[PDB]
Amino acid sequence: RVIRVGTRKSQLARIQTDSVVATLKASYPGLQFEIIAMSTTGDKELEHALEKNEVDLVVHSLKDLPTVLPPGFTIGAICKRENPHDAVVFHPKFVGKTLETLPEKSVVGTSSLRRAAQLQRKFPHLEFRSIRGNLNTRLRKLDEQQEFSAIILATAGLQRMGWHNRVGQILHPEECMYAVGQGALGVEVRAKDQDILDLVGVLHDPETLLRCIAERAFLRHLEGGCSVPVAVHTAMKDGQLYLTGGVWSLDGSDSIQETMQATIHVPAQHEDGPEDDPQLVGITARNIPRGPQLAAQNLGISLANLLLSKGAKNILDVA
Ligand SMILES: *Cc1[nH]c(Cc2[nH]cc(CCC(=O)O)c2CC(=O)O)c(CCC(=O)O)c1CC(=O)O
Repeated sequence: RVIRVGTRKSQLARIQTDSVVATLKASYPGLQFEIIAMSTTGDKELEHALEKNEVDLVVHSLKDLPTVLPPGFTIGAICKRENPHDAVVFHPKFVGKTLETLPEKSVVGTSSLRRAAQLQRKFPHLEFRSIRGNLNTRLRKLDEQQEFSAIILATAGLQRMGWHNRVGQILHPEECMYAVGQGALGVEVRAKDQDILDLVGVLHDPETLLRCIAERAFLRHLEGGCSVPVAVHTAMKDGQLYLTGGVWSLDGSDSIQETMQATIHVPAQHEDGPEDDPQLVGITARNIPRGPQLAAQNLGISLANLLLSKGAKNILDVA
């Protein structure tokens, strides 16, 4: 009767949830939608409300979701990708500059091993240091203190906040390839709740779905997760799916980067697929043709094996 949407009580999480509910309300104007925000402390917590039928769907950043969700849960929707690239926000004293033009030994703030490793490699004159907090906290640390000359953040996050204008530089893949699933939202639901799966299925963007299957199958086959120096770049053009992937030592000195492609046409039409089909890297998309889904998963596995053949595991085990 009433679709309940669970959400973390944080701000980027609530913004993300609201944009999804809004898209669902566009498709289903005749349906009641309710947002329930939950304390994760007391003043997985979301999954607990799902299996307990206290909410019906939960919106996540796709890169925050592990490569295999616990059974009973699935990613029922991969929404159209927002900007996937990493961005730089500069200290007030350094607006108008670039990472090349920052003074040597300027400190750049990031807690992402993927970002630090890639950017140490490409800008040795800089230092990268851990910084903590949500986006508002890191921006207050950048603005009010003199410790950091710049911070690294996901563009997509600054755009959900409406803080576009704090982006000084957007990193091209030759400087910093993005995280698996960066910029795409993922809708987690009960694996067996067919009504809600069909319902959120309207949000699958076929292209984003496939490139995020390729990226997640690549990540899973390297046995990785959110916090590892692995990075990817995908694109679909001319009927081809291009997957570029890389791994880095924490300092960035050891690296492996390779690319493969496969013929995979972006599906136009929706279909009534089988309900018995197993999920792919934690994703369920019965309304999208299964073939391209499986081809995209195969592209991720292949590249991962090629990296593994070149010694990617000994780099990852040390991280
Ligand atoms: C795996 C991982 N998660 C985060 C924190 C995070 N998750 C989502 C976002 C917004 C971007 C999006 O929805 O895709 C963010 C914050 C952000 O990346 O700007 C991180 C980053 C930790 C950090 O200190 O920046 C990561 C690791 C990674 O992205 O490599």
